[PDB]
Amino acid sequence: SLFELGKMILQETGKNPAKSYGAYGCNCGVLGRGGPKDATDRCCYVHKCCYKKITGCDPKKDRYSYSWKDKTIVCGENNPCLKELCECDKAVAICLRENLGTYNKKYRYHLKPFCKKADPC
Ligand SMILES: CCCCCCCCCCCCCC(=O)O
Repeated sequence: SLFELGKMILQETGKNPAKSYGAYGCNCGVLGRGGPKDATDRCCYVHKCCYKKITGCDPKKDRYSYSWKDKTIVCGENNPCLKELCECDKAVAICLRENLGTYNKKYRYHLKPFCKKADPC
């Protein structure tokens, strides 16, 4: 659900997920995707595509379990939708941490119809 995802982001990036990522670029994050604005914005774009190939569960609402072991998000699920969900959220979080150096506050509260239409996933 959002709690797990924001936690992962927080734990990986060290940033307040809602602040840094709640409204960042054309895809990070809360209302569809869009021509990524940069590395960070592209992370959320893949995250959404990752979301859409998900079936038995809702990624806003369904909670899953995960572990922090050796400073690594370890998914705790066998359930397929939750495992993939957990893995989509995990990878979004990694990807956001890896691209922090290009993170640009200029796109933090970007207005989202200032966004080009996204390519199908
Ligand atoms: C510290 C607990 C975190 C819960 C707050 C929710 C965080 C939401 C921001 C997640 C950023 C990517 C979201 C998305 O693109 O759907």
